Amino acid sequence: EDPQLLVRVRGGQLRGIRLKAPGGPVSAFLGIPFAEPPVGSRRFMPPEPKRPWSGVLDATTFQNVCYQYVDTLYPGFEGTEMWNPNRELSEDCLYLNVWTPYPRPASPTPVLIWIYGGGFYSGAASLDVYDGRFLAQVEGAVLVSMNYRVGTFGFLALPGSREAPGNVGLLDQRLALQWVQENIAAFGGDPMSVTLFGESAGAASVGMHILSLPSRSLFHRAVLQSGTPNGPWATVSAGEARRRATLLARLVGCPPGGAGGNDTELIACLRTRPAQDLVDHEWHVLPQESIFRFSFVPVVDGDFLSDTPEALINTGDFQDLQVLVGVVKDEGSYFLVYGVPGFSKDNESLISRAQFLAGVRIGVPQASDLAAEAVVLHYTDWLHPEDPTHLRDAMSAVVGDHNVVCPVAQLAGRLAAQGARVYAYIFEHRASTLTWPLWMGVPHGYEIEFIFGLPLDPSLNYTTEERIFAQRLMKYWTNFARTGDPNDPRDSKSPQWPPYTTAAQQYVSLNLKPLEVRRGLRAQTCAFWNRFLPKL
Amino acid sequence: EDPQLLVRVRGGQLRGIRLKAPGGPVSAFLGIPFAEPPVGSRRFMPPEPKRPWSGVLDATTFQNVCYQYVDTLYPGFEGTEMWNPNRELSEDCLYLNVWTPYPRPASPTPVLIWIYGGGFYSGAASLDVYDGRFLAQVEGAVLVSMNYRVGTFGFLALPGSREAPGNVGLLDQRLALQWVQENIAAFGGDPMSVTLFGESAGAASVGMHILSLPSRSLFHRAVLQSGTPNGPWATVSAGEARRRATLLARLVGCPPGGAGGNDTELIACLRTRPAQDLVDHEWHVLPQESIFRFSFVPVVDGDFLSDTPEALINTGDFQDLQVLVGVVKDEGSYFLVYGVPGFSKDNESLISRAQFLAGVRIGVPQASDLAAEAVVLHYTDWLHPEDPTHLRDAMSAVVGDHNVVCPVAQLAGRLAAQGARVYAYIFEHRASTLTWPLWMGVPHGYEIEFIFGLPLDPSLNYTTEERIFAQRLMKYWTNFARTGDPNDPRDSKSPQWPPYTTAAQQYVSLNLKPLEVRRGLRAQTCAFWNRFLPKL
Ligand SMILES: CC[N+](CC)(CCCCCn1c(C)cc(=O)n(CCCCC[N+](CC)(CC)Cc2ccccc2[N+](=O)[O-])c1=O)Cc1ccccc1[N+](=O)[O-]
Ligand SMILES: *[C@@H]1O[C@H](CO)[C@@H](O)[C@H](O)[C@H]1NC(C)=O
Ligand SMILES: *[C@@H]1O[C@H](CO)[C@@H](O)[C@H](O)[C@H]1NC(C)=O
Ligand SMILES: *[C@@H]1O[C@H](CO)[C@@H](O)[C@H](O)[C@H]1NC(C)=O
Ligand SMILES: [Cl-]
Ligand SMILES: [Cl-]
Ligand SMILES: [Cl-]
Ligand SMILES: [Cl-]
Ligand SMILES: [Cl-]
Ligand SMILES: [Cl-]
Ligand SMILES: [Cl-]
Ligand SMILES: [Cl-]
Ligand SMILES: [Cl-]
Ligand SMILES: [Cl-]
Ligand SMILES: [Cl-]
Ligand SMILES: [Cl-]
Ligand SMILES: [Cl-]
Ligand SMILES: [Cl-]
Ligand SMILES: [Cl-]
Repeated sequence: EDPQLLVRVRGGQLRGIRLKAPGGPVSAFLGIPFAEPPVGSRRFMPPEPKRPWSGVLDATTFQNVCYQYVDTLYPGFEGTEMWNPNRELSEDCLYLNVWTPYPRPASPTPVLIWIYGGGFYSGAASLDVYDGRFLAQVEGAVLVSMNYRVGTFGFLALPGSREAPGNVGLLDQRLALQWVQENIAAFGGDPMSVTLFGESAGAASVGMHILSLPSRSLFHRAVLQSGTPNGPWATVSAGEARRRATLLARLVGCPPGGAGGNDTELIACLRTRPAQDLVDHEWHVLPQESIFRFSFVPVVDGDFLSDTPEALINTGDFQDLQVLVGVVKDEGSYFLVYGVPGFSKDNESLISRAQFLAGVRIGVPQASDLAAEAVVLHYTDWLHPEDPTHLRDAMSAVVGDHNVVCPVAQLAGRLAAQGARVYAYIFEHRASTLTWPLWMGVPHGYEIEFIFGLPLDPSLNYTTEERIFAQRLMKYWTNFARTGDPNDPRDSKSPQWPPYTTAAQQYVSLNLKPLEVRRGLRAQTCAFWNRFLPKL
Repeated sequence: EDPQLLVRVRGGQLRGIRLKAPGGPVSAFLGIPFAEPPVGSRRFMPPEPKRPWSGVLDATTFQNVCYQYVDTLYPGFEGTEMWNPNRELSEDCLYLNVWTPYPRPASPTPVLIWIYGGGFYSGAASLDVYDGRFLAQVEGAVLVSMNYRVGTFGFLALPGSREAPGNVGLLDQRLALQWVQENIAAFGGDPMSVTLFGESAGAASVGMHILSLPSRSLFHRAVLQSGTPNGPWATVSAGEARRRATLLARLVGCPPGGAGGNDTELIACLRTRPAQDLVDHEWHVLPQESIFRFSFVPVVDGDFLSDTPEALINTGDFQDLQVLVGVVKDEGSYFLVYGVPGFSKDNESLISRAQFLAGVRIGVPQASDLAAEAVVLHYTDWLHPEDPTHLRDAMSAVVGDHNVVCPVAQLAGRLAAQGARVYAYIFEHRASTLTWPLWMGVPHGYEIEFIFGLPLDPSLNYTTEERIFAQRLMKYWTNFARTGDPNDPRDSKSPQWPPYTTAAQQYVSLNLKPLEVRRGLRAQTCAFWNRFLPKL
């Protein structure tokens, strides 16, 4: 009976498990419920705090994954399957995980809260790439990661109705943050130093906790990796969420008996449908044929988001905020194989000019004819307009800039203009273990392995250079979470990382070579996306 | 008494003058009338062939300059004054000049016909930069240059009328070309090798002789230097020419007193106006505040131009044609000091961003609001949007690319696609003797000094390197006129000047350094001007 693995929180006693990290033991508490299961008549509704329990509740193991669509495109392929659920799917998914050094730290340790991505349609904190034993052991951090509801279950909304108010997955996240506030001191964490960091939709979620006043008192510093609250895919209007919800209900046969305009009857009918009945029709409600669009995402309800994210970042007061943002080299690459015809992971995806034009219509689905013409003009090389290599790479660049890079640049420019301290990176290193094809470069979400320190595991067959690289990145992130600055205090000789500013526009490259400072994150192109195309 | 200077043409006998070129004598016949003077009742009317004369006509001096505006902006400044009329101004201007070697050539010599520029409001063949003695002495060419009516006197049009059909300055040029066809064998020229070459409006004129079918039997090869028949400034619609002509008539106090109506009466009244009255009022009729816009230019009458120049170059068959086209480094440089505020030749001309926006509204005067926004987007550097130097150069680039470079790129592309043999250049060398300020670079029309071989004159204080440069350029031009190819027929690894094609898009740089082959003349930017921008 180990006294370090027995911890009492508000709700009751917890039993953890001692895990072996490469450099020493860590304490893990996995599957701590922070909310009553959102099942039955709780579906689509905001979460309620987990009722206290009796005896010792077992957290030695990851709990179930929130119910979600599962990626079937390339069965058996490590590239997709690494992101697929590694546990049972259930609507009783609201649980969080805690990693602490062994033993508990003598003094309160800054806390890191990871919010996973997946486009608000998928993901779990039990995935191997989110393993927090390396950060906890090496940098002494207390790392928390929670499961939140995704897809319809988290985001199906009938705006204005009480039964399906929308954004309840964000409310799951917020409840996990309040749980960290109340209970994290018992694990050795400091509730007064709390850094949220996330990738893809998780990153967007982080931004939204910045823009929602009730969430601002639950965290101090924030990191957005390859995602933003603003931009094309991360939010939907009230009317659009009503359209998608009503259409999905229509596909599952809801409501019955003469239909009507009763919202309580529609959501009452939906709450009796098996989860998979909803997931079956999840993708059918997208308004246009598209990639990098997700059916059920945060809605602008005038509640959790008091206004649109763009308006909130434009007019906000960010004076006391410290943000770290960045992108990867090719953000849009693998999205192309998800239904832009001519693109596959098993060949070079050399495409014709017509295939590139159609690809623009899919990858920028909300673009008008004139806006698509502008995108084609901008991304075409008119010395080699037919060159299939440049057409393919330029398609990847269109998707990546549109959905990620340019929204990140917009967010960093706005936050820096409004008084925030912003740090910007671009992750250029392709993992030696990557199973995706060569032409896709560094794809969406492939920096996460190194931030969490997976290369420090020698059994994972990384390179030694990737091990020291991962250690350096863990130093950057942990330094940021601790001091609000990624640079190592005192030090120097280790070229400094300047803050991103409006005048200088300085960002750094994260790769095997030492830190290289650059100016102008896709400056001309993102001026086109962020400035011109709106006028069209 | 000189046996070489007495020459008989179809109209009568003429006696020329022996001139001293730096390396030997040449024969000059200057002021040969090719047309009955377009004076009195013949104003605005097409030219009539010069009726035969008695005696020996004096060829030894330049004749009058066509009545035209005189540049007052910078009095005493060589930069502007070198283009001003150097002879008496008169409405009886129609005369041409012939240069041949001394003695006159034994066997028929390929003929070069120069059509001067000046935006169809100005110019003359008597200017020092158009002096043909160097091409006659050094390269043995027979060079002809003619005066044609400019301004109201050649281009004022009431389309469809008998009394002022429009384009009579172009008909002046054509009549000179027909005269050359009949009479040039008397001077030793070869009527079956005739190369038109011109600059600015002259270049445009050349292009229109290509697109006008009656002019097609008077020449073989063409050279267009910094001008095109297509594009914003070189043509006006029938209705616009009628609008400008009627407005001018009313401004000179010539309705007479009701409005308008009978075109015989409007033109009859307009013919009673002093020449300087017309010149005084000619700039009043420009529809918007603008630079690089000229009031009276060729009109699309459905007669000389069967269709718009863009239409004719898109649908034409050029299969037997040989064209040489090119631009200079900064085309729009000195247009900016003509009333874009903030631009003068006496300072570094560093401008603010607001001055750049207004400057785009002036330099692209027919652009809509959205089109101007697009121009400002494209030409702004978004790493240094406020940098005054980049904004000044960018303003120059807007005017240059809009009026010259991109029209040349469209013409080159269309002629190449439809089967012409196209050679393309970019003139990068700034004359050491240039009086315009440093920031203007190589301005509009400053390659002509070198093409005509003026640096071979030692009194003009050029460099030796510019002597060699001028010689090399004269060899390219006369090689093209002779063979339809600029390249030295007997040579290898000079290197070679390749023909412009749609696939390769190869052009050469003309400067002090040896020929450098480049691809993609203003490829992306002119893709913006020619392809996208129209759709707004
Ligand atoms: C008293 C002056 N007014 C009344 C008659 C007229 C003002 C003169 C016109 C000013 N202007 C404008 C407004 C636009 C424009 O594009 N240009 C052409 C100038 C380009 C350069 C001129 N040159 C030297 C002579 C080059 C150095 C000639 C040249 C040489 C070789 C190739 C090509 C050229 N070229 O193309 O010109 C221009 O001159 C006053 C008045 C009255 C009513 C309305 C407006 C005015 N005003 O605006 O001044
Ligand atoms: C919706 O249905 C419930 C139960 O059938 C009913 O009590 C309620 O009045 C209905 N709402 C409306 C607006 O008809
Ligand atoms: C690559 O594979 C995809 C799917 O198998 C196919 O649609 C595409 O035509 C292929 N591309 C090439 C260049 O063979
Ligand atoms: C123009 O005016 C004259 C006046 O002598 C008149 O005879 C003639 O018919 C008029 N032309 C037209 C087309 O009306
Ligand atoms: Cl283990
Ligand atoms: Cl269980
Ligand atoms: Cl949006
Ligand atoms: Cl196209
Ligand atoms: Cl769009
Ligand atoms: Cl690009
Ligand atoms: Cl008369
Ligand atoms: Cl002869
Ligand atoms: Cl036009
Ligand atoms: Cl019109
Ligand atoms: Cl601006
Ligand atoms: Cl653009
Ligand atoms: Cl540019
Ligand atoms: Cl074109
Ligand atoms: Cl310059």
